[PDB]
Amino acid sequence: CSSGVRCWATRQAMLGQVHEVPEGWLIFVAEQEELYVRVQNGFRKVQLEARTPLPR
Amino acid sequence: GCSSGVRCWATRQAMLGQVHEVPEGWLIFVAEQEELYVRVQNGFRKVQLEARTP
Amino acid sequence: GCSSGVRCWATRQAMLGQVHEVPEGWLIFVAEQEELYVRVQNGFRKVQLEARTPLPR
Repeated sequence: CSSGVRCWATRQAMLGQVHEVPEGWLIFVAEQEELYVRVQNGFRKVQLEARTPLPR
Repeated sequence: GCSSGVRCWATRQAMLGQVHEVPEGWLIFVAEQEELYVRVQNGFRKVQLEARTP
Repeated sequence: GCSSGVRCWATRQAMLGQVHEVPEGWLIFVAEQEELYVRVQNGFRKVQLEARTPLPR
């Protein structure tokens, strides 16, 4: 398999295409600034610390 | 001028047979275990993931 | 409708010198302290990583 990172502005525009995304791809949604990984039969949210202006 | 990416393998043993050739800074996905790692110098950092969402 | 990716730097100082050219939604790896961030608008969200191990743990 192959992989990469796909991006969407809104949770809506994304969930309209999450079906299209192959397993092992990462998914970013700007609305909530969240990151997911596509797995078999679902998706798993990556745990992120809160936004900061500095790389902490 | 450094770009990496995400690489995926179906099983952990398939990944281990090829990971010597993965540079530091790449992400590694192992599908069978649904595990995601950052490849670092001679090692791995596991990414913390939440439970599967349908 | 966009695509991103993963960019890497050896040091945090070199990364910050370039981060204005990194769009929101890209991932940033820094070899200094082996950190991984999601680039967000004018900032960062640090990925939660477990401590490095020699074997995928």
